Amino acid sequence: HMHESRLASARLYLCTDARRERGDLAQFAEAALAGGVDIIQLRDKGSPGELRFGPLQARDELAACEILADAAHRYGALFAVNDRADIARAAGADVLHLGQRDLPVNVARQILAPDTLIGRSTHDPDQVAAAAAGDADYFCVGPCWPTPTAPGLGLVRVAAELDKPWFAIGGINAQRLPAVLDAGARRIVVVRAITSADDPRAAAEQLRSALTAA
Amino acid sequence: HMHESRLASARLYLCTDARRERGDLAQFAEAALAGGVDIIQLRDKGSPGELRFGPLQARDELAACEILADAAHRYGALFAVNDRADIARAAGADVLHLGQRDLPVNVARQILAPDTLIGRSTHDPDQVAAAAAGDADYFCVGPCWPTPTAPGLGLVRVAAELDKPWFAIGGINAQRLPAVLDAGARRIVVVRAITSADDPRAAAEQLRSALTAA
Repeated sequence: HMHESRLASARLYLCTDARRERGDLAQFAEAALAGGVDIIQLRDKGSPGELRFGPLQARDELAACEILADAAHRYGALFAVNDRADIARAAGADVLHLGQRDLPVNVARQILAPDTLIGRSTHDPDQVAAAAAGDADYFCVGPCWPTPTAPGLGLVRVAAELDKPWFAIGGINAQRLPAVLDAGARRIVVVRAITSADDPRAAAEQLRSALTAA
Repeated sequence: HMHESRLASARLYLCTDARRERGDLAQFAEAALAGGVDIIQLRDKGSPGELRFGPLQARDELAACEILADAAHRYGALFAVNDRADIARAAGADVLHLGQRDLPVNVARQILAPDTLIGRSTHDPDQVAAAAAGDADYFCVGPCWPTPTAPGLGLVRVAAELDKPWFAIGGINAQRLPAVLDAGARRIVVVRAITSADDPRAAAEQLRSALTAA
């Protein structure tokens, strides 16, 4: 109900790992949410923590979800969980984000409370089309910039010219944001731009200032 | 309904990774099930595949579940999925196995079809007690033998002297089985004993012969 409304206006999306190697998850989320983050997603896959201790177990993941879910709600933000529909339901997440290789949307809709929102990752023009017409509540478009693991801004353009909310994602930061807005994107998902900042709050405020400034 | 009955008599339990680096999952499961395996569980965590390609994504996991679920059912065996209640429901698994650090049982019982069975891993006398008295349909006891990641046979003994089915687990093979039976165990979960055998079928038949021979 209210989630669609909050999502509809969200412009700054953040994905963060559990930060198990730093132990400052709670404080880090405070800083970032106080900085303007509208939606925050727990996505530990490929994190330094996963590299040092291995994949996140459910118990620990639930613990991190409660921290993130509580902070998000105290700031009027949305809390999203990646791939696991069982964790999402146990944690009462506002959003379940499903990439192309994660659980099938229709399967997730069977487990999740009816009001939970679903997001999808898209990487080519066909997925973008399928997402815009699909069941999804929102979708991401990218990676805009290459990573050791890339559609580029051309796909952002395809999304801009087709009303479901969609976000631009992939190596986005302050310096590259002008190009992202140029390609027609009005919402963005960021990671390292805030995740590895010396001052998450400031980093976030800076990004949100440029965002609303369009 | 029928699952409790099949579980009640099961003596040979097998845990196998998706075998992504070998691509012989289907044939491997055939051999093992034709060899007497009563229950087969997909548990990819810490596998060579996870080390080379990373954690198993949901889509791929579901693909492996369908292979294993079909083979198990063709042989009258049970098919179990580890930790993910969402994957279990999507795959129609007969069993969801939950270790101590995985999803909470009560959470899983909310997602799973009512007839799905739940198993639990136990590692000390208190967990064994909690499992024997708990909601669980069965539980495992171990690791009996150390691994680079150990309760030993002393815990198997605690389980034997208290009726819920329980399995002995942890570095079990042909040579060590006599000790396991000595400690009072009547059911076992094996991994490498069959998983890395040159002839899974024969390896399995051999283990089941000693098992029933008690």
